[PDB]
Amino acid sequence: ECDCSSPENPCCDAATCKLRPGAQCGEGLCCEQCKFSRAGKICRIARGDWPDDRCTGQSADCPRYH
Repeated sequence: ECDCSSPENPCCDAATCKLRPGAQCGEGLCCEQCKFSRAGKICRIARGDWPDDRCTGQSADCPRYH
C-alpha cells in the first residue's frame, strides 16, 4: 500500500512510494502540501442548505455529516 500513486508526488520518498518523514499524507480531500488540512476546512459540498463536510485536522479523509 503506497501512500502516493505518482513518483512525481513530493510527499512520498521516490525509493519507497510511502510518505517522506514528517509528511502526514500524500493524497486525499483533506491533504494539502503533504499536511492534514486545518480543522473546519470545507472538503465536500452537501446538497441544498445541509451542512457541508469539513476536515478534522487529524486525517486526510473528509468525514460525513450524512
